[PDB]
Amino acid sequence: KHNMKAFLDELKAENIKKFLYNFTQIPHLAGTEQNFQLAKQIQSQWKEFGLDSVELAHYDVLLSYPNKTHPNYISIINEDGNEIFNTSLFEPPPPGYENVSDIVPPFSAFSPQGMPEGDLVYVNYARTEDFFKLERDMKINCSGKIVIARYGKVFRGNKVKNAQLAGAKGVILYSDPADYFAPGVKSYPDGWNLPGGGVQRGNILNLNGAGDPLTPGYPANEYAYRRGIAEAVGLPSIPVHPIGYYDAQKLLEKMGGSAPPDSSWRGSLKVPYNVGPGFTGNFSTQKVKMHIHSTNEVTRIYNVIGTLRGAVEPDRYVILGGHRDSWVFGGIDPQSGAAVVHEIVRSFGTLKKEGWRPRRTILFASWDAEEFGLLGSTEWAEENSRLLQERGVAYINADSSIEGNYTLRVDCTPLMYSLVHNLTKELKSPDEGFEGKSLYESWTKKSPSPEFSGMPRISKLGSGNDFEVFFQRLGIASGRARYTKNWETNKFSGYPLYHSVYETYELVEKFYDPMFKYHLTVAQVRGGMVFELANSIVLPFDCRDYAVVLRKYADKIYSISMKHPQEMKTYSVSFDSLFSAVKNFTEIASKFSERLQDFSNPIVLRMMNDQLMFLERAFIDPLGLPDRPFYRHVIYAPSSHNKYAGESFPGIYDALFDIESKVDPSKAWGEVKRQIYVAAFTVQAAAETLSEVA
Amino acid sequence: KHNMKAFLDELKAENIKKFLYNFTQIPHLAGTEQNFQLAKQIQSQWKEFGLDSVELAHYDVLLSYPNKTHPNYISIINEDGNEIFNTSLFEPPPPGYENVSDIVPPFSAFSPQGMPEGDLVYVNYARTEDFFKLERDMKINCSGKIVIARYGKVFRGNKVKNAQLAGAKGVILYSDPADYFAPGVKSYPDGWNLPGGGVQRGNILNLNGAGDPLTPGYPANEYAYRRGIAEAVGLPSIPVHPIGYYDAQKLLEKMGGSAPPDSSWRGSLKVPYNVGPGFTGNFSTQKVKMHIHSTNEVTRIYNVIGTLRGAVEPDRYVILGGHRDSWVFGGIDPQSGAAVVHEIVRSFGTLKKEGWRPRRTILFASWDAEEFGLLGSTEWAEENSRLLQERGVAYINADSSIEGNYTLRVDCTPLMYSLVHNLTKELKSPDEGFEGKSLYESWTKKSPSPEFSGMPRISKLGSGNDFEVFFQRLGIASGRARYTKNWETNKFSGYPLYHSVYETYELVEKFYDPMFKYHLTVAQVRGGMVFELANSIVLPFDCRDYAVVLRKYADKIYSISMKHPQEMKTYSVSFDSLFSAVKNFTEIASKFSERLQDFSNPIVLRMMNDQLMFLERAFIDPLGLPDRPFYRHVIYAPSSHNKYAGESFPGIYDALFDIESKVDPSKAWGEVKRQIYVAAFTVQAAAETLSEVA
Ligand SMILES: *[C@@H]1O[C@H](CO)[C@@H](O[C@@H]2O[C@H](CO)[C@@H](O[C@@H]3O[C@H](CO)[C@@H](O)[C@H](O[C@H]4O[C@H](CO)[C@@H](O)[C@H](O)[C@@H]4O)[C@@H]3O)[C@H](O)[C@H]2NC(C)=O)[C@H](O)[C@H]1NC(C)=O
Ligand SMILES: *[C@@H]1O[C@H](CO)[C@@H](O[C@@H]2O[C@H](CO)[C@@H](O[C@@H]3O[C@H](CO)[C@@H](O)[C@H](O[C@H]4O[C@H](CO)[C@@H](O)[C@H](O)[C@@H]4O)[C@@H]3O)[C@H](O)[C@H]2NC(C)=O)[C@H](O)[C@H]1NC(C)=O
Ligand SMILES: *[C@@H]1O[C@H](CO)[C@@H](O[C@@H]2O[C@H](CO)[C@@H](O[C@@H]3O[C@H](CO)[C@@H](O)[C@H](O)[C@@H]3O)[C@H](O)[C@H]2NC(C)=O)[C@H](O)[C@H]1NC(C)=O
Ligand SMILES: *[C@@H]1O[C@H](CO)[C@@H](O[C@@H]2O[C@H](CO)[C@@H](O[C@@H]3O[C@H](CO)[C@@H](O)[C@H](O)[C@@H]3O)[C@H](O)[C@H]2NC(C)=O)[C@H](O)[C@H]1NC(C)=O
Ligand SMILES: N[C@@H](CCC(=O)N[C@@H](COP(=O)(O)N[C@@H](CCC(=O)O)C(=O)O)C(=O)O)C(=O)O
Ligand SMILES: N[C@@H](CCC(=O)N[C@@H](COP(=O)(O)N[C@@H](CCC(=O)O)C(=O)O)C(=O)O)C(=O)O
Ligand SMILES: *[C@@H]1O[C@H](CO)[C@@H](O[C@@H]2O[C@H](CO)[C@@H](O)[C@H](O)[C@H]2NC(C)=O)[C@H](O)[C@H]1NC(C)=O
Ligand SMILES: *[C@@H]1O[C@H](CO)[C@@H](O[C@@H]2O[C@H](CO)[C@@H](O)[C@H](O)[C@H]2NC(C)=O)[C@H](O)[C@H]1NC(C)=O
Ligand SMILES: *[C@@H]1O[C@H](CO)[C@@H](O[C@@H]2O[C@H](CO)[C@@H](O)[C@H](O)[C@H]2NC(C)=O)[C@H](O)[C@H]1NC(C)=O
Ligand SMILES: *[C@@H]1O[C@H](CO)[C@@H](O[C@@H]2O[C@H](CO)[C@@H](O)[C@H](O)[C@H]2NC(C)=O)[C@H](O)[C@H]1NC(C)=O
Ligand SMILES: *[C@@H]1O[C@H](CO)[C@@H](O[C@@H]2O[C@H](CO)[C@@H](O)[C@H](O)[C@H]2NC(C)=O)[C@H](O)[C@H]1NC(C)=O
Ligand SMILES: *[C@@H]1O[C@H](CO)[C@@H](O[C@@H]2O[C@H](CO)[C@@H](O)[C@H](O)[C@H]2NC(C)=O)[C@H](O)[C@H]1NC(C)=O
Ligand SMILES: *[C@@H]1O[C@H](CO)[C@@H](O)[C@H](O)[C@H]1NC(C)=O
Ligand SMILES: *[C@@H]1O[C@H](CO)[C@@H](O)[C@H](O)[C@H]1NC(C)=O
Ligand SMILES: *[C@@H]1O[C@H](CO)[C@@H](O)[C@H](O)[C@H]1NC(C)=O
Ligand SMILES: *[C@@H]1O[C@H](CO)[C@@H](O)[C@H](O)[C@H]1NC(C)=O
Ligand SMILES: [Ca+2]
Ligand SMILES: [Ca+2]
Ligand SMILES: [Cl-]
Ligand SMILES: [Cl-]
Ligand SMILES: [Zn+2]
Ligand SMILES: [Zn+2]
Ligand SMILES: [Zn+2]
Ligand SMILES: [Zn+2]
Repeated sequence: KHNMKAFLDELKAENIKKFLYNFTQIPHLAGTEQNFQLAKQIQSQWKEFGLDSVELAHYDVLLSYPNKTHPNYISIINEDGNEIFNTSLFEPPPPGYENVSDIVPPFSAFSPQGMPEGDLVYVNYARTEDFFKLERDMKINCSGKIVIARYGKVFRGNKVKNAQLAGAKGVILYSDPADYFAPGVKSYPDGWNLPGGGVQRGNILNLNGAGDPLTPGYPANEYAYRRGIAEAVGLPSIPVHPIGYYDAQKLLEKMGGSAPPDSSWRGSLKVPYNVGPGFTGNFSTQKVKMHIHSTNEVTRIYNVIGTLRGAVEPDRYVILGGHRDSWVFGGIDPQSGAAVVHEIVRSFGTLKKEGWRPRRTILFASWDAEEFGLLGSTEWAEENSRLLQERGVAYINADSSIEGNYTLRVDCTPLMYSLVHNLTKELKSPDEGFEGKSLYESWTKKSPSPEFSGMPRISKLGSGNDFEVFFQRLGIASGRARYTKNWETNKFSGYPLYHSVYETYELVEKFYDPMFKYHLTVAQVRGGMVFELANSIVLPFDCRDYAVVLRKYADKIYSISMKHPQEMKTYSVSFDSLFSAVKNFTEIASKFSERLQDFSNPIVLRMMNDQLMFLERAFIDPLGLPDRPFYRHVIYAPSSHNKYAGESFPGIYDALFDIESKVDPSKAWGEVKRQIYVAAFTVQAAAETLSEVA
Repeated sequence: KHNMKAFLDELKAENIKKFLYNFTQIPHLAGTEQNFQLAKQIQSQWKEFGLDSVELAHYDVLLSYPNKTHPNYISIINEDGNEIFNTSLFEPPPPGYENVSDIVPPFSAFSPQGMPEGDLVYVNYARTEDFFKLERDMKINCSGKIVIARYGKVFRGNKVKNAQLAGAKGVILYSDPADYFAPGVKSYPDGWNLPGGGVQRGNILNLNGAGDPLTPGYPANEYAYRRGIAEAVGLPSIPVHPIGYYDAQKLLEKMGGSAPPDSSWRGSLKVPYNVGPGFTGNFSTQKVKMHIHSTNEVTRIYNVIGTLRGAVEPDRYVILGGHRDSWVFGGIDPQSGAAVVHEIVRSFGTLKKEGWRPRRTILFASWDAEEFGLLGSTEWAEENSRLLQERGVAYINADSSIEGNYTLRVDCTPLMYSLVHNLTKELKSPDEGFEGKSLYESWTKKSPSPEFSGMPRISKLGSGNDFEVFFQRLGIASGRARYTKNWETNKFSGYPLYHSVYETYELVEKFYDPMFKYHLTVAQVRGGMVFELANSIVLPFDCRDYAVVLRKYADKIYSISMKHPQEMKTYSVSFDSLFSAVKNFTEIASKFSERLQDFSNPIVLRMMNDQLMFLERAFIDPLGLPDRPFYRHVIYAPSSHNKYAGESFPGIYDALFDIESKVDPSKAWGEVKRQIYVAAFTVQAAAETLSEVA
């Protein structure tokens, strides 16, 4: 039989291992020859594996690279202008890789050039609330200062935006052992902790879903018109550079000015964590000087696009996509995910060679330039938006398969909750002490839902990965799954080696998943989800699960507004319409579910599958969210304070955020009411797509 | 048999006559009780006629009305401030209607209030080129002047925009007998010409597709958040009032300053048509004073929405819509169209009662507040945009069935050219001297295509009617047809009584269509088009017709750019990508047509019908056109200079328009190139929706 069980049994841990090894022997930085060579390899193998068609789709996008002959670094400089301390020019390479070429040195992609000098201010995680605390409570002014911030908690792009708006003239990012060094584990190569010389690479853009900075709206093809750099989307206006904790220590140890406001501001280094500005007493005339010479350059990138044509509905697309470009070796990010995709394609291809085809078309994608701002997936979606809008059933992401070895983590649209619960009940738990138990059981035990007993936690989608254009811009039901750490122990990284040279095949094989069983489990979840989305006669979406969460999010946003009862009275701010729309959605969804259970008629079916498919689509507002035209989903957007986190009813949330500080409360509360209207309308309009069609 | 012939034979001229009489005995001004009563009547009759469901959909939108107790008028005022001449407070009512209540006096809907005084400047038709001629060639400055303009040539809203941007402080619109009085025909009631006391009502908004001024983007429902008036879309900033030619004569006869620049500026009144500013010699101290006291008020409007559920594809909608509100009696505009819709519904209903149903769902609409800016159709489409976007096959408009008695006029998407040619070959010509000949023959003889021998003229869609939201905003294939005048004789109105109290049932019955045969022919064309769109197994769209016109429009825009060869060389402006995209569209469309001819498989069919349906949709850009976010179709938009006319490749056209006057040619030519890119991309993307889907 050709069924999901045949698909799943064909997946092998040993294949995933072989592929991960294959993909991580040299760096595959976006826009480099080696990543083009890997693209061509993946293309050839996917064809070998049996896909109907496998093409490269290329774009010429803005990327950023250090200058090979004019290295970036930071100094402490004395009154005479002698540089008395310099940060490192590279991470000491790991054992056996000390002769590997083309390791990009740590840098912040898209930093402008500059050599600003000044006094340091320490800003904790550089979150919105850290700057509130500095400026409002401590009366510390960041204007004209170089800010130093620890990585963690939020997307580093948001940190840089926040520092810019505080008037900083430069930003230094560092990894604090409080956040990147787990107690009682050794530094790489002897354990999975970040060494003092390790540094986290990463882009610092604020694209808000735009894709390539030069071509928002349109693919960056051969004849594209490009914005000038001064009009580019999302570029930071001040120099930024990342360093490890050995170097950070040397920068922080001399810090003077105000004490940290409380212990949530202290990391684990042996320094006071003084906020500054500037150094204590004897060193008060010393400054910090940055030297950034990176350049932005339009560079060719290559996605691999594989197609397995559907037997019955070839014009319905289920997409499995994840990126292939890495900062250095990408042992976890992304190749632990890409090796899984490779095995999934191989398995589907084995069935295809035996005469099977899925009901709907499956598209497989190896995205490029994800690390520079989701550029590959976003340009390809801009190119193909009309096909995706009208034909796209679902998008399943496939970045890092592991960030820990503790339990499953899934983030997806509510439309896939039921699919995920059912599939995980049919898979074996890989966990020690759950042998012979289902993945659902182990997951639910380790990561219980906060709302319901006997259910597992499933989170909303945030962003900072390649599902962003499919979900937040285009409104295609999207999901992701991976193995993760125990977030109950502490909220620190389950992979501190993230974006460092130490993130290697050996890291994975020695410390995370020596038997590749977590990778195999993740291949079964991602692969199984794609199998069911592509093969189930009725799309495996339960619209009733959206109704339950919509009520949750409405209760939540209402409770935020209710902190301001006087203003709600004064400006007649009512959530009645939103609750009414949510009630209607619940009633209509329930009736639709009954018809879906109760109808041999392929037009009714397809009509009903179209209503299922276009339901996520109905939450798209073509006017987008305020000043974020590429975030169009009215229920979910990336948090304006942290691109990685999702926010529910983002339009209302942002209108309410910090509202007591607005200088014109009438105007601010007007805008709250406007967003309530937009949300109520969109929920009601989505509900009505599920009514009888005539 | 239940076939198109049974549908068509059931339509009766005598029924259309009875319905027109019924709909035109009292005024049906938008937002008034009488128009609500007519809505309820139409709703009841449509149910009687056999529709499955007939509902009112209501909205609360900004409308505008004169003040009943503080009438609008214009004066000539002397040095002492004595008003020595006053324009009329009402049109003398026609025979037998001298006791009819609630005739709205002539006014310009949405004029602000004011009583500006000043010197007159005569600006011809107040077109873009008329203001160029005044300001650039004649050196006449309109700033602080009251402008007087003759109606004709362009939408009156554009005139007012142009006058505002010239710095006018008020606008007087008048009907010149050159444009509204055909030689050798008598004035109403003795012929169809405009009498000296007749006045053209009409809104003067510049909505650019927004719909209700207060709620752009969202339907104006019960909980809608409204903009404040100062942020409303499209309202004029200076007072405007319309007058007849008796009054115009009194205002123009004293005009001094410069002679008219040439004879294209002279109308037919016995006056010099001096441009001004101000009066000659003896009257140089006299001024013109406007008194406008109209008020804008949020008012309830009602669309009637009738549904005839499809037997096989109930989730595919073919819409027949036209408005019901009129300025006064609406003898032509809109009731000559609405009586036709009524008979069409009656006919479809007769078949339904005998057991027939169309394959796809047919929606019938009686739109309200069309005359105040397409408000009814636009709010309903904003409410239902997700259903329309994913399910809308075609929209057929049904305003005025006649504007002349000479030949057919059709404006539609190229996707319907073939349908229109085939249908009109199967209909009988109503024309004297073509008895026993087809409508195609008489039409093609009287209105030959400029490009092809033996084909009739079919024009592109402009705007200024209810298809605008369906076509230019949402991208649903749209068309319209009516009987028209001989545009070869002269380009003057074929109905000069437009929007005047004289536009009555008797006007139609006595002077246009005493046998109602032109109305019947138009019912057969509109009804037949709806029948075929709703019943043909394969959607009756020929994508190859789009390829032919795209090449025409590309040649055209290229020839406009080529007037500037030096700049094209300097800025490297190439149309290569646009022609390449048009070539690709032609090749792909041709291959698609072959498959469409060459495939018992309902999924292939429906897949192919979806490709046909979504083809018009593929020309939508979700970012819209520059500063016109509700005009999203990249091939067609209403002309920025004349809402009634369509413009092809509007984005490129507007970037090129008057480019030699731009102060920064580098920037202007950059923007031309950007629009070329957007157009090439969109054409290629549309083409790719017709490729094999996997
Ligand atoms: C959830 O679904 C329900 C349908 O079950 C839907 O209920 C609808 O609510 C609207 C808005 O409140 C109702 O609108 C009314 O319609 C009648 C005509 O049917 C009008 O006469 C009403 O207007 C009068 O009263 C107003 C309110 O006091 C006055 O402001 C106004 O000036 C008039 O005096 C009013 O417009 C509508 O009839 C129901 N539809 C039903 C019951 O079928 C509800 O809107 C949905 N929720 C959302 C958010 O869409
Ligand atoms: C109409 O359809 C045709 C398909 O029949 C389509 O042709 C495509 O044109 C593009 C853009 O010109 C071609 O792009 C090339 O692709 C190759 C790889 O296949 C690249 O090596 C090329 O880049 C090199 O050369 C460039 C041009 O001189 C340099 O600028 C560049 O730096 C590189 O050196 C180039 O990107 C594409 O291969 C064809 N596809 C085919 C033939 O299948 C055409 O684009 C369509 N028209 C529109 C408007 O879309
Ligand atoms: C996840 O698994 C659950 C449990 O199997 C699925 O729900 C079950 O779905 C079936 C098939 O539609 C339902 O059966 C129906 O029962 C009614 C009679 O009560 C009948 O009208 C139908 O003909 C049909 O037999 C079953 O009730 C339902 N069980 C529940 C809700 O407890 C669920 O659909 C799966 N989720 C997916 C596939 O996304
Ligand atoms: C308008 O009318 C014309 C003329 O009838 C329609 O074109 C005709 O459409 C038919 C049906 O598809 C074509 O027949 C096909 O012929 C080929 C063999 O050459 C064969 O492969 C098919 O099985 C089928 O019999 C016919 O060729 C075609 N005639 C033309 C183009 O001259 C046209 O489709 C109508 N337009 C509409 C309905 O929008
Ligand atoms: N362990 C790390 C975080 C690891 C993580 O959560 N990564 C994100 C982001 O993955 P990514 O690195 O592939 N995405 C890029 C680019 C994101 C963007 O530009 O939107 C990034 O975040 O730099 C994810 O897995 O989705 C830490 O604690 O700092
Ligand atoms: N005979 C007239 C023109 C008659 C005409 O072309 N009317 C247009 C506009 O029809 P309408 O009057 O129903 N549309 C309204 C509202 C249009 C708008 O607000 O976009 C208007 O033009 O005032 C059409 O039939 O589409 C004349 O020469 O001035
Ligand atoms: C990763 O695996 C691929 C596929 O087996 C290897 O590429 C092949 O290398 C052999 C021997 O050099 C060639 O003959 C083949 O033509 C290659 N095939 C393809 C499809 O490219 C590649 O060498 C492996 N890389 C590493 C680092 O082990
Ligand atoms: C990277 O830095 C190098 C080396 O400092 C730059 O090369 C210099 O550029 C100037 C003119 O711009 C020349 O006069 C120098 O002689 C060059 N120096 C050397 C050592 O080659 C180079 O411009 C930078 N590269 C990029 C891409 O910006
Ligand atoms: C940090 O790096 C800088 C730059 O390489 C060093 O300063 C340079 O030292 C050389 C050799 O002594 C001088 O000729 C250059 O003029 C200096 N450059 C600058 C920009 O000052 C500095 O010595 C290093 N400091 C430490 C402690 O290693
Ligand atoms: C237009 O026609 C309608 C429909 O026949 C007339 O309305 C009807 O009037 C009769 C007699 O007054 C009533 O008993 C019916 O209840 C009405 N029917 C409906 C559906 O409204 C209307 O009177 C006619 N109007 C004019 C001006 O002739
Ligand atoms: C229309 O005009 C009337 C009549 O001139 C306005 O009514 C007057 O309003 C003022 C205060 O605004 C009163 O003190 C006067 O006594 C009213 N005069 C009369 C004769 O009633 C009225 O405001 C206007 N209507 C609208 C809707 O604007
Ligand atoms: C034009 O209309 C105005 C306004 O009605 C007339 O001027 C008014 O005349 C009355 C009665 O004589 C005066 O008491 C008012 O004060 C005047 N109003 C204004 C605004 O001036 C005027 O007589 C009319 N002119 C003609 C030629 O009919
Ligand atoms: C911060 O610093 C600069 C002085 O260099 C000043 O212009 C700016 O307004 C200051 N802001 C506050 C809030 O003190
Ligand atoms: C793997 O699992 C063990 C057992 O809980 C744990 O102690 C170890 O830290 C895990 N490895 C990683 C990288 O999390
Ligand atoms: C037109 O008139 C006013 C003078 O009242 C002036 O301010 C404006 O700039 C003038 N424009 C031109 C082009 O002369
Ligand atoms: C009706 O047709 C006749 C014959 O051409 C023409 O003379 C007359 O002007 C037409 N009526 C109208 C209103 O156009
Ligand atoms: Ca782009
Ligand atoms: Ca609206
Ligand atoms: Cl992922
Ligand atoms: Cl029409
Ligand atoms: Zn990464
Ligand atoms: Zn990644
Ligand atoms: Zn009209
Ligand atoms: Zn009309």
